[PDB]
Amino acid sequence: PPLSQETFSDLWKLLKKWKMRRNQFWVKVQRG
Repeated sequence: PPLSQETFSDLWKLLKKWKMRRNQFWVKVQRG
């Protein structure tokens, strides 16, 4: 749990571009 507002602002927006990887390419970030 963040500080409410602290993130979301850029957090929720972060997934508005990061998700691309945090929902695919990221998978590799684990590689076994």
